Amino acid sequence: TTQVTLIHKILAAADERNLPLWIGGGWAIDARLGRVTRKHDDIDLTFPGERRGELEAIVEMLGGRVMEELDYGFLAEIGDELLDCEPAWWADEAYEIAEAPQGSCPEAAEGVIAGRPVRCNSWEAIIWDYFYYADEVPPVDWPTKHIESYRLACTSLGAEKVEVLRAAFRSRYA
Ligand SMILES: NC[C@H]1O[C@H](O[C@H]2[C@H](O)[C@@H](O[C@H]3O[C@H](CO)[C@@H](O)[C@H](N)[C@H]3OP(=O)(O)OC[C@H]3O[C@@H](n4cnc5c(N)ncnc54)[C@H](O)[C@@H]3O)[C@H](N)C[C@@H]2N)[C@H](N)C[C@@H]1O
Ligand SMILES: [Mn+2]
Ligand SMILES: [Mn+2]
Repeated sequence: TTQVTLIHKILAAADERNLPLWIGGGWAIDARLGRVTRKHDDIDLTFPGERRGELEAIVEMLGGRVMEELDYGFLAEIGDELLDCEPAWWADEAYEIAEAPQGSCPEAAEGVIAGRPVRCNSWEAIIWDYFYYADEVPPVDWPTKHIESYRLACTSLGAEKVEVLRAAFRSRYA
């Protein structure tokens, strides 16, 4: 419950600032499912890129700190819990993660974590990051927890749609 408690505190502080934040990765899967499916190593977040200072402020207020600057964002820590944070940028009608499919950061809260509505990245954005993962790390070297979470996300979106998205990913990076 430590992680869930932390997620709730982070989102509460963000709500208070009218700061949208999207849960990502494994917690986004569990949020859209509305069920906790397994243990999650970190908490993945997407934030408005131009309001990064506000997220850092939340981290600090909760007793944490920025730990690392990453190629795609930053890592912060609160207690022993890691926050893996990626910016999204305003694109006329929504925030969008760089290089990701349109609709990556939906405005509506489309998931639930322990009764609490949460904004979360789209299924397409979630699966897109598995495609990257497959290029950066061969799948038969993936830890099994990611093999399984990928299959779950695919079953939720649907194999027909995943096939088309994967083809688009290949074409993009052809
Ligand atoms: N939007 C553009 C970026 O998209 C991707 O970047 C991911 C990043 O990999 C991802 O972080 C994962 O990868 C990092 C290494 O680069 C690790 O340090 C993070 N703990 C990891 O987060 P985490 O382990 O929580 O996994 C979150 C998701 O991401 C993928 N993933 C899972 N494990 C890996 C891995 N070792 N390398 C690459 N991708 C990985 C899976 O699809 C997973 O659902 C961020 N949480 C979101 C970000 N969108 C591309 N790899 C790089 C690209 O520039
Ligand atoms: Mn991981
Ligand atoms: Mn994660």
